[PDB]
Amino acid sequence: SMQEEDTFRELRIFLRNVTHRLAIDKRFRVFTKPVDPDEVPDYRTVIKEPMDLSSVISKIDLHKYLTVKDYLRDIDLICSNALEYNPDRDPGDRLIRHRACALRDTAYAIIKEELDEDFEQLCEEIQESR
Ligand SMILES: CC[C@]1(C(=O)NCc2ccccc2)CCN(C)CCN1
Repeated sequence: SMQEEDTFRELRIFLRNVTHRLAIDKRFRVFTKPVDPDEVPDYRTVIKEPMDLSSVISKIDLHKYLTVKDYLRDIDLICSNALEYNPDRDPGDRLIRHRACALRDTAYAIIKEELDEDFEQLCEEIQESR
């Protein structure tokens, strides 16, 4: 229905605003663009499904996310990719792990304060109906 398309358009407006608030933070600059295979040729041999905040914006605009749950699985993949690629005790690895955990905690905290639980339940019911 038109009302169902209006529900998904509101979900996209909400997700683009959360994603842009993450992408302007200093702590998260390293997560804003894909890894340049020239600067890091090893990356795509270790990390099988790369993800970044620019790609998240592209996926919102392509109508890939019908629920906040499917958006948060891509925020989780940004975080887990950083933890797996940078696992050592050295300070550069520890700094990107701390930033990756802060990106995931920040996204979940914005969604906990600003997403109505009944709005997400409606999206999940339209998705399960299709
Ligand atoms: C220099 C580019 C910049 C940016 O806005 N890119 C757009 C963007 C928007 C949403 C998701 C990923 C990327 C400047 C803003 N910030 C300070 C730092 C991030 N990088």
